[PDB]
Amino acid sequence: MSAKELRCQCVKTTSQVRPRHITSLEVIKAGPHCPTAQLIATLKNGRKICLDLQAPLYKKIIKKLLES
Amino acid sequence: MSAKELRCQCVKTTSQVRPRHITSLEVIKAGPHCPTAQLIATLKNGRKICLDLQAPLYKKIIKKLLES
Amino acid sequence: MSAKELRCQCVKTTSQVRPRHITSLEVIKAGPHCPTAQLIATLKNGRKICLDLQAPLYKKIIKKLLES
Amino acid sequence: MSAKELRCQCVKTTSQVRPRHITSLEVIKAGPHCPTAQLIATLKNGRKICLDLQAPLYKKIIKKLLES
Repeated sequence: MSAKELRCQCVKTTSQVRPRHITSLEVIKAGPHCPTAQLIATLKNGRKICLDLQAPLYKKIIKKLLES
Repeated sequence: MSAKELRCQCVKTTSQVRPRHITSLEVIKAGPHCPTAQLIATLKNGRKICLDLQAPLYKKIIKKLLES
Repeated sequence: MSAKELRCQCVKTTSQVRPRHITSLEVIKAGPHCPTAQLIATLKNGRKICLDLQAPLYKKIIKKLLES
Repeated sequence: MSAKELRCQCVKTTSQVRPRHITSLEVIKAGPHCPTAQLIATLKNGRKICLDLQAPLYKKIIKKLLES
């Protein structure tokens, strides 16, 4: 009914990183081990941080991808 | 050829698939081998099709991920 | 020695899952946030667990991918 | 039991790239759209090429990931 916690280190949001030289990002919804919305990303230096979906921060990312 | 046809496997858009029962999707911008905007996706049956970014089709996907 | 617990959900090994109806699997080396060897995986039910690289468990996976 | 016109993101093998400063690589078996073994990869410059599974080329990659 209302699962909580399980296997998602991307809890809350890793917005500590800033959007700009991004390359690609994944977006998984709240699955089983992840009852919360989970979004991970990837930079130009093939590494992956993670952002949220209910914030204008990642909207600057997708918006930066629509620009082209 | 002035940014056109390089090594991208999903040209135009693979909208032949319908939204819902999805799991996660990739969002890559127009890189080098892919001068065009490229977006891939993933379904419940761990497979991957691909959609576009300038259309309301994938907007139904992200919107389906925000409703939660 | 290099870094200590930064961004790795696959600590030790998630071998609780058994190999068989797999689809694809990732394998990242020990980066910065992940000084430990880290590899994730994907099943038929588009989900992702994670295994190790110094064990015969994932070798049954790659071996199952070579048989074809 | 059916193999006709499908969509492999990488036919044959993109060995044109050399192994060395890699970051992570995908390993998907012969799915439906891809009845052939399909393996993709990722470099330090977050990009993705693709290699094979029945060759010692990618074995140098996994071997380089085990050395650690």
